[PDB]
Amino acid sequence: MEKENLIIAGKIGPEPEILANMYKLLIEENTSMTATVKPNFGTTSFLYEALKKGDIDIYPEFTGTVTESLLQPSPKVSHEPEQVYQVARDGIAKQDHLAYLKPMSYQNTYAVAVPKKIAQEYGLKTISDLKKVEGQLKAGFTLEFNDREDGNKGLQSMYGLNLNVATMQPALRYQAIHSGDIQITDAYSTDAELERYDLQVLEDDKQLFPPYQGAPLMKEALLKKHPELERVLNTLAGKITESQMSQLNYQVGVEGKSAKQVAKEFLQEQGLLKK
Ligand SMILES: C[N+](C)(C)[C@@H](Cc1c[nH]c(=S)[nH]1)C(=O)O
Repeated sequence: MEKENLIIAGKIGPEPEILANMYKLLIEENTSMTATVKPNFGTTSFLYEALKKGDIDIYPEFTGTVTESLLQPSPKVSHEPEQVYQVARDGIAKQDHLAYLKPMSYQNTYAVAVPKKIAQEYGLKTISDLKKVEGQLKAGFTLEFNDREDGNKGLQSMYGLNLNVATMQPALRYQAIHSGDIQITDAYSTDAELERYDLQVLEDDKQLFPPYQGAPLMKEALLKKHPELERVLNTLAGKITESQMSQLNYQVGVEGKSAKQVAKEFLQEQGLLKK
């Protein structure tokens, strides 16, 4: 009896796909449940609305994104990642009755990024330094980063930056910065393209960006129905360095390895999955 099947969705990129396959591998080995991974399912609002609607069951959400985008009104949080997790976990349970499991170790932040040659040429070390050259350089940003208070709106409001911005599809912005259509983009800190393309990350000197650590987000009612999901997925909690996650993103995203295979090999190596 009772092989219930779980929809596990990613945001856009190798990393949510890798994390979703990690959830699927853990759930299938350790529970009576199957999982289906939905790669590139959405951006943050679509995953969040789909999770509330029951059109998906689990996706990885990140701690500053719960506080900054999902919680309304957004709370004023410290820059300590542990405190930022507890605010995100308690807030989203209160607001929406989502259960937000314990975060992994690594942070994947938004990172205002330029070519290394561009930072050398224009004296750019911090995000404040872009105010020197905000009429000399063009940015390409993801639409959600433009849409987000901790994104380009934060670049305006906290930094006073009015960048010349083209909106980009997320899968195209790294190639645009690498080819030279743009000179600034909203990198993600564990993205393999940062090292691959010799991008240098501008320092967040006013600290616009909160901590972002990933964790499973699910409805409380699913976790009431399947309380073993908490023990099983919290295997990942406090685990996976930034350097480990970047290499997994390289394996899927750059070497074109399948995300289930990269996920399963990592968890086996890490002692978290069989064989
Ligand atoms: C991890 N992150 C860098 C903090 C972002 C990345 C992201 C936002 N939208 C999509 S798609 N990806 C997020 O998940 O909110």
